[PDB]
Amino acid sequence: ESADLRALAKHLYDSYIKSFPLTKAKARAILTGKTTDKSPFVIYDMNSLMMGEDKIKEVAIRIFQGCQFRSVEAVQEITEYAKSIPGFVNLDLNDQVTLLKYGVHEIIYTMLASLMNKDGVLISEGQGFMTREFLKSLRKPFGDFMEPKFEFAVKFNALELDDSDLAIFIAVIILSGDRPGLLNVKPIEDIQDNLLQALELQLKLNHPESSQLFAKLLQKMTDLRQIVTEHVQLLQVIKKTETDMSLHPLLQEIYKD
Ligand SMILES: CCCCCCCC/C=C\CCCCCCCC(=O)O
Repeated sequence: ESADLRALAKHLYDSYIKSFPLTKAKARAILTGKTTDKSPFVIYDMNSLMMGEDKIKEVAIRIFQGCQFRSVEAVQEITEYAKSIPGFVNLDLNDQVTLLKYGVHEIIYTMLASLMNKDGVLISEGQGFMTREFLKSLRKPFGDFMEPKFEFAVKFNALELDDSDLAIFIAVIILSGDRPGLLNVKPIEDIQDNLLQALELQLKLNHPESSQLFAKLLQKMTDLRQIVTEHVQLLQVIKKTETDMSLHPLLQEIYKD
C-alpha cells in the first residue's frame, strides 16, 4: 500500500529533522548568500583562519582535529537517527553495532555533500565556510583529505535531492545487510526492502521529471564505498607520520581495517 510508504517517508523525514541540526535546506539558504540573515565567515588562508575564532599547534593538524571532532558529533547524530528507523533497535545488538560501524561514514559523506558546493564547505553549524582551495593547499599528508569528498559532492549534489529524499536514503544505507559480520541478514534486508520501496515512491512523487533518479541514486552508493577506503588509507599514513597525534576512540573503534 503506497499510503503506508508515505507514512514511512513522513516518519523518517520528521526524525531526520529532529536528529540533524544543519539540514540541506538550511545549508543551501546559507550558501546561496542572498538569504542574508546569517552569512558565513569565509576561511580561505591562514590570516582568515586566525580571524575565524575572532568570529566563530600546527594549522593542518588543528583543522584535522576539528574535522575529527565534527565527525564524532556526526556519528552521534546518525546513531540517534538510526534508532528511529523502524525495526532497527529490534535487531540483534551485535548487528546494530555492525550496521552503524559500516554505515556511519557513507552517511557522513552523503550529508557532508549537503554542506558543500564546488568552492568549499560549511563549518561550525554553518557560521563558517572553509574554501576547497585552502584545504587542498594543506601540508602534504592533509591537503588531499577533503578533495575526493568535494568530487563526490559536486556530482551527488547534481541529483538535487532534498532532505526528505535524503532521510529515506541514509536509512537505506544503514540497513544494508551485505555488511561484514552480520549475524542475521534476513530481518535487515526485509527492513531495507521496505525502505527501498519507500525511497522509490518518494523519488517518483518528489521528482516526477527526474528519469531513473532511483537507479542513479542507488549507483551513487559505489562512489561512497571508494571515498571510505581512500580515507582509511589516508588515516593509516597519518597514524605513522604523526605518532604524537591522537585519534578519537569512537572513530578508532569504527575503523577496524
Ligand atoms: C568544530 C565543530 C563545531 C561544532 C558544530 C559543528 C557543526 C557542523 C559543521 C561543521 C563542523 C566544523 C568543521 C571543522 C573544520 C573541519 C572541516 C570539515 O571537514 O568539515
